[PDB]
Amino acid sequence: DGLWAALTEAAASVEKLLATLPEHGARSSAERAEIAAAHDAARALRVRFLDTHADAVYDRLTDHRRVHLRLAELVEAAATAFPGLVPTQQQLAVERSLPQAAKEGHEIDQGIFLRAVLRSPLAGPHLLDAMLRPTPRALELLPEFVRTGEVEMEAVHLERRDGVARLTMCRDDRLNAEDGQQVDDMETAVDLALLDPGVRVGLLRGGVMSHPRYRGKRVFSAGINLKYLSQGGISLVDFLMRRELGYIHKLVRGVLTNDDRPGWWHSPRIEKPWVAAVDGFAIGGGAQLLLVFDRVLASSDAYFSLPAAKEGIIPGAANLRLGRFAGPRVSRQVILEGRRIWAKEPEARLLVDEVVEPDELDAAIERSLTRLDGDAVLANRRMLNLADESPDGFRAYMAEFALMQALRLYGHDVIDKVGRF
Amino acid sequence: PRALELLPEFVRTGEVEMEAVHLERRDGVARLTMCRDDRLNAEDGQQVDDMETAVDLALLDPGVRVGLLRGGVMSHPRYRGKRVFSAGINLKYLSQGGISLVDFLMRRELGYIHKLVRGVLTNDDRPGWWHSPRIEKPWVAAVDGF
Ligand SMILES: CC(C)(COP(=O)(O)OP(=O)(O)OC[C@H]1O[C@@H](n2cnc3c(N)ncnc32)[C@H](O)[C@@H]1OP(=O)(O)O)[C@@H](O)C(=O)NCCC(=O)NCCNC(=O)Cc1cc(O)cc(O)c1
Repeated sequence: DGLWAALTEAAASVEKLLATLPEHGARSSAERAEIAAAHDAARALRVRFLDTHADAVYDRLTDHRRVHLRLAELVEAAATAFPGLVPTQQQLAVERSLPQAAKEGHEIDQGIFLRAVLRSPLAGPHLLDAMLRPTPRALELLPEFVRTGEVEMEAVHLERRDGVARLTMCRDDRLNAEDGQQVDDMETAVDLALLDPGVRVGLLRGGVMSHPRYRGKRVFSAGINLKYLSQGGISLVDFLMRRELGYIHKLVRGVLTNDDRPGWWHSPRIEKPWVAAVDGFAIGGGAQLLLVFDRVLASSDAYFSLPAAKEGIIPGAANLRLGRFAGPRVSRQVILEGRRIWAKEPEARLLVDEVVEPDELDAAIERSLTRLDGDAVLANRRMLNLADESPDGFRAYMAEFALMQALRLYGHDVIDKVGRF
Repeated sequence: PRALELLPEFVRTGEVEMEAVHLERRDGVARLTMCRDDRLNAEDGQQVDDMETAVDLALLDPGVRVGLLRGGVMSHPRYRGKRVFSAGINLKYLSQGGISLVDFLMRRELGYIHKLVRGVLTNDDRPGWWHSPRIEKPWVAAVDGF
C-alpha cells in the first residue's frame, strides 16, 4: 500500500504552495509551473489510490452499499472521511467565489473520485440508483401538487392538466439558459410528474420569452449559461453530473421508489412517457435533452445544434446517444464540427418526429399527448430504452465523462471562449 | 426618364441613394439594397419607381456586368440588426387606397421585373444593336429572413 500516505503528503505540498505563493494571476511562470506540477502529482495519486481502494472508500461512506447517497452528499462525506481525496465544503466555497480563470480546479478531484466510483461494478450501479430516487424537495411539495395541480418554481412552471405534466421552462430573460437552479427545478418537476398518480404523460416545452429580440416568442433552450460558467457558478457535481444522473436519467428510467406499493417487485421505478416541443431552437444542453424523449415535435423555424465544437465542454451524454440517432458520420458533423440541423431539412427526422407550422403546433402537441396513454406504451418504452442504452454503457460513459468533463471545465480554451460571451 | 437623368452622375460616382433602394457599383456589380428598414421592405409605388430606376441604371452602366438584389439591415425592433428581403405589398397603403393598379401592380410587372428578364430596349445608337436591341445582364438574388 502506502498510497494514502503519499497522497496525503502530495496534498500537503499543494496546500503549502497555495498558502505561500501569490494569488492566481500574480504568479510568475516558475511559480505557475511549480503549483501545476504539485496539482499533477496529487491528482495522479488520487487516481492510483482509487484504482485499488475505490470500493472500500465507497463502502465506508455508504455502509457497504446499504445507504443511498446522492452526488452532493457523497462527495461531501468523502471529503470529511478522506481529507485530501476531494475538496472540503470550505475549499469549494473559496473556489466558487473566484472566476473560472482563477480557480485551482479542485473540482477535478471530484471528477477523479466519481470516475472511480462509477467504474466499480458494485459502487457504480448503487450511486446511479441513489440519483434515481425522488428528491427530498419533490417529496416535500408532492401533497400540495396533488391538491393544487400547480407549482411555480424559479426556472420551471409545472401544471397538471388532462393527465399531462406540463413543464414550461420560463427563464424569459435569457432564452432558458441553464444553471444549477434550473437543474434543481427540472429534477423536482420531473420527480413530481412521475410520483403524481394523476399524471400519465409528461410534456417539456419552452415558455414565452420577454427579451426584446424574442418578445412574445417561445424558446426551448439556449443551453448552458455561459455567463455563469465564466463567473464560476457552473458546478461540476451539482450541474453537469447532477442533470445527467438525475432528471435526464429519470426521463429514461423513471424514479426508484421504496417497496411501498403493489407491483414494486416487477416495477421498482415509476416511469412515464415524455413529449418535447421545440420552439425557436434547442442548443447545447437543450438539444441533448431531445435524445431522451418518446416523442419530439418542433416548429418549422427551429434548429438544433451542439455548437461549441472548437472550444466547448463535452455536450453531456450527446456523445453517448447521438450516434444511435444519427450514425457516426452525422454525430461527428454535429459534435466535432458544430453542424447545425434545421427542423425542415430531411436529417431533422433523425432527431424530431413531427415538424409543424407555428399556427398548427399547439394542436399537434395536444394530439401527441393523447397517443401515449396506455399500459402498452409504458411496457414498450421500457423495453426499448433497455435495448437502446444498457446499464453498463451508460455507467461506463458517465464514469469517463466525470473526469473528462472536469478537465474540460478548467481548460484554457474553454475559459477564454466563455469569457468573450 | 429618371434613370437617363441620373445615369451620368451614377457612372461618375458609383452610388445613388433613393427612398426605397440603395444602388452601388462595386467590382462590376450593381448592388441594389432594398432599404425600407422600418417596414421589412414592404412595397409601394415609390419602391417600384426606385427599383425600376436602379435596374435601368444597372443595365445602362457599362461598368456593371452583373446585378445583385439583396435586402438591407432592418431597424424595426423585432428585426433590428437583421437583413430582410421582402414582406410583400404594403397592406396598410392598400387598405388606405394608395396601391395603384397601373403605377404599382402593372408597372412592376411590365417594367423592372420584365427588364430583369429581357433587359432595356435602347435606341439604335451603338454597334450590334441589330442583334441586341436590348441590354440585358445576369441577376443574383440573396434572400435574408424571408
Ligand atoms: C442562441 C443565440 C444564437 C441567439 O442569438 P440572439 O437572437 O442574438 O440572442 P441574444 O440577445 O444573445 O439572447 C438573448 C439574451 O439571452 C442571453 N443569453 C442567450 N443565450 C445565453 C446563454 N447560453 N447563457 C447566458 N446568457 C444567454 C443573451 O446574453 C441576451 O441577454 P442580454 O445579455 O440580457 O441582452 C445566442 O444567444 C447564443 O449564441 N447563445 C449561447 C448559445 C450557446 O453557445 N450555449 C451553450 C452551448 N453549450 C452547452 O449548452 C454546454 C452544456 C450544457 C449542458 O446542459 C450540459 C453539458 O454537459 C454541456
